[PDB]
Amino acid sequence: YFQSMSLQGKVALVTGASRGIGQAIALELGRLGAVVIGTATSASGAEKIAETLKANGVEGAGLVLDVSSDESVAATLEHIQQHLGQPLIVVNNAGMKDDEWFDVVNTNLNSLYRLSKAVLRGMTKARWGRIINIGSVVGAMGNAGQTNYAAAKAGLEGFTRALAREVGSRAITVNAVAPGFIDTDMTRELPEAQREALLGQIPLGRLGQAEEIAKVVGFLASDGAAYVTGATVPVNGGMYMS
Amino acid sequence: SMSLQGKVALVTGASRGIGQAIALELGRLGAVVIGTATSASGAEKIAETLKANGVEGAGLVLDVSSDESVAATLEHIQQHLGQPLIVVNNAGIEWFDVVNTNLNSLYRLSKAVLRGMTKARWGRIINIGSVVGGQTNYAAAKAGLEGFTRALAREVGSRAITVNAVAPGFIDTDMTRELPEAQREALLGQIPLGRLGQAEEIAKVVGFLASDGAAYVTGATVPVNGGMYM
Amino acid sequence: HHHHHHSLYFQSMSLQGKVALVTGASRGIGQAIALELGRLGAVVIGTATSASGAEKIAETLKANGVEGAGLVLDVSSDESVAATLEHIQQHLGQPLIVVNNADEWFDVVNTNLNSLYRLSKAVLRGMTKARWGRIINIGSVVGNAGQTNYAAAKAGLEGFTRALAREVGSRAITVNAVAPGFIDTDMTRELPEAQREALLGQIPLGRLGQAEEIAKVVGFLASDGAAYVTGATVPVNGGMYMS
Amino acid sequence: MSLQGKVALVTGASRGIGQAIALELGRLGAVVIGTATSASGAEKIAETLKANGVEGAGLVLDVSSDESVAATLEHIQQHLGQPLIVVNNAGIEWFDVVNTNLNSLYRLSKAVLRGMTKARWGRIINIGSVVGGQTNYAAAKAGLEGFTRALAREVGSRAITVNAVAPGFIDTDMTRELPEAQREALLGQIPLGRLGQAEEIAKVVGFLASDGAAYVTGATVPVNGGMYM
Ligand SMILES: Cn1c(NC(=O)Nc2ccccc2Cl)nc2ccccc21
Ligand SMILES: Cn1c(NC(=O)Nc2ccccc2Cl)nc2ccccc21
Repeated sequence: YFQSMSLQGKVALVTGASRGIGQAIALELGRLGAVVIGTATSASGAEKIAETLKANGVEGAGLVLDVSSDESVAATLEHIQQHLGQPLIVVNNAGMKDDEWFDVVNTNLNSLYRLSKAVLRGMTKARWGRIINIGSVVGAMGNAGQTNYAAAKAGLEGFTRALAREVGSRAITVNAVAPGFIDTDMTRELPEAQREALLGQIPLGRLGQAEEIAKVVGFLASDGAAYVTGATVPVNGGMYMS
Repeated sequence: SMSLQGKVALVTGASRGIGQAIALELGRLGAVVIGTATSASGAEKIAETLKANGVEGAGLVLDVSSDESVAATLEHIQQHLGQPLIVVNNAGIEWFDVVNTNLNSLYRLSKAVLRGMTKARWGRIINIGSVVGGQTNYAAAKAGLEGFTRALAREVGSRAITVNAVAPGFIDTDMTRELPEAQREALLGQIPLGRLGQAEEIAKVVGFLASDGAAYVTGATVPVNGGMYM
Repeated sequence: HHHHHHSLYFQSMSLQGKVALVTGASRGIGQAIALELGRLGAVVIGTATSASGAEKIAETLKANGVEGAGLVLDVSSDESVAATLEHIQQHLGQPLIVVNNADEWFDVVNTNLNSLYRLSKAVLRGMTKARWGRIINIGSVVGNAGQTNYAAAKAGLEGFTRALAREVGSRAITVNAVAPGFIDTDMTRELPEAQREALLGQIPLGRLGQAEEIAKVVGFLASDGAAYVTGATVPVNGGMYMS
Repeated sequence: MSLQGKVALVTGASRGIGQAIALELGRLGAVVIGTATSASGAEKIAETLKANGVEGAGLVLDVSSDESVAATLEHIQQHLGQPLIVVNNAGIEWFDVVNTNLNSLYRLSKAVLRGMTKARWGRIINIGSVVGGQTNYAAAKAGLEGFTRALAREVGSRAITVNAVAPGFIDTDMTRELPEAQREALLGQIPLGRLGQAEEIAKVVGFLASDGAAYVTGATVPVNGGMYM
């Protein structure tokens, strides 16, 4: 089963998989042959994920996972090990004024670290892995919205790069995807005058689709992206704010 | 489903190494591939490689430093095969003159192929950086490529043409295979993956960027360096 | 029992009447920064985590005719920060110039940024009241292990500095960082000649920086002339850039 | 410290940022040669320098021309001495602008390196374009940063530093006449909530020219009140 874009035989964990980008990522990795475990912080979210996966003929499961909790992480990983196997593809997607940036970024990076560490033992044993971190979508127009956005992206890029360096010798790659303005929950806070002003800052002149983030994640998870590590790939239709 | 069926790709510097690998990968994804070299023997060899791997296309002689060569070659392609909507600049070549010259070559060729991409309201331009194997030339060439790529992407985005770059680290190629062992070992010590990349691993990235799924990626430079950043 | 609080017109003196707080001021770069701000006319409070450090600071300041004090401060502690700042307010005034110079890859960076944030937030009330301030963050000096940690710490410092600058700018408080390369201290002088020469070959200037050369940059950033510089990280590395 | 005993060359010195840089280096004790592309500009520069008690001169220089550069440098060498502080502020779609400017920086920088090499000391400082669209601005900045960094690496062994200053929205002739809608929109994107003054660029240039900035090389210092594009 030696084929290039295919994830047949691999177990992927996708946190925050119940809507938007997380959902699109879960279906895309499913489409590529992975067994997909999607998580949410509630039972209704976990149920919704399972429904979505069956409806699209993807083998896997919805679980409840709280990335902020050492216990939740340990317990969830164990459950996955007993019933489905070791997740070797892990996609972290779980995660207004200009003074909110610090706690938000700080909290997220502690969660990335917590989860990443837990899954490394299995990736280390298999001498293979993919960790892919999804940045926050640009999430409020104006200046407070830019601050939080640039801050979260700076931290994600630096974190991703450092972790990639730590774990590379084990043939585990660690990358990030940095979305711009995507068509999702944030995008549907949307007066048309401010919308058009927004599309004028994006060279492609449109919002990205959640699928378009999911495609990038899918490539990074593949064997072909094995020499890509420590990278943050921007998926923002040419609109760069930092 | 990641497919380039019906598309004509132009890949400069396609007779060896990374250029070759890119030509085959785009061929593998269904594109009709036109690979170039600066000599006729190179152009012929490219044709032979494409057939040997069951890829439709052609080898042409192209000099990216020459306005005449560029114009003539593009016209040739338009008459016989169609408009190239995927273009991969891999041909390149004192730090100042090297970078300055390369970017003029990127600009020259990019400008020429934009008319056809503009007409089709679709395109992919992908610029391949120089491989590592001195540090000054490398960082300079990368800084220019990144900035160039980002600016061009902004200029042409309204037309649904994306422009991206791929920045290789230490890749296994004809130029690197016989570097002295001291320099090779020093470079492996700076690479977390602890190995050299293959030309195919660059080609896979280029292939994804040429696909429909990378339509919201533009102005990016994707480093492909096994975690070694310089 | 050890004590934790130890308290002709030069043309350089442009920070006249300003109180500067310099954490980690007992040796090296922190010391050099304390003297340089002293030389520019500021009243300087240098800190260390021990009483002997705090005493050494006071002795250095007096020996160079700089008014100020050595205090004991633990930037990791909310209590220490609150207490120290109160003490400074009662006895010397509001510090309007603040220079932060005080699995490992993650905890180091994470811890430091929480310390920066803790201290920065505490001093902002006084800067806000005065409608003027300078916060300057000193990165770690360079030193597989030592490049990863270095680039990580620098990426965090840059992003942190830039965000904080955006948050506080409306109040005419600037927030900048200085990112040292290979600086000449006790530890780099005592390297074997072969490794030292290999290091100097990676630095275009072909030498190690002096602590004073970091201090000069910090001094300019603290001045009125750097009032439109904010959110910047100034590299001071003799041309040697590690990403 | 000061620049007593040093000859500084400042291209584009007749108005705005270039003028402010000329006066600031003058104030710090340098002998200042300011250039412009016209004779009236050159005259104006001389008048400004005398009015502020700065020793020096106004010359006509075209940085795009090998002949103009060679001739001007020779003239400076005969009459005033070797310029060891050089500030490139003269500049000028996106591709040709940036390409042209960097060739100008390279042309001029190369010409002044012989004298800096002979003295074993030098300062080259490149001033970026003031914001005024975002594409041209980011492109020009990316090139300036990369150029500055490469040149710094080439010449560092000689104790010559090479740095750049990247202005954000500065108060100048070109920005005074901007409509008060675009103005207010720009102030809202600048944390300091104001435009920079030309003097504030000049102060940074002055520090970089000093002995205290001797370990700073290859840097681009942004002077944009916190507004980063
Ligand atoms: C809290 N925080 C952090 N936290 C953090 O742990 N960063 C970090 C840790 C390891 C490696 C790189 C980074 Cl950036 N980074 C920030 C960047 C910008 C603003 C806030 C940040
Ligand atoms: C010659 N050159 C150039 N030239 C140049 O035109 N760069 C450029 C062109 C178009 C858009 C952006 C850039 Cl940076 N950029 C350099 C960056 C580093 C070193 C040399 C460079």
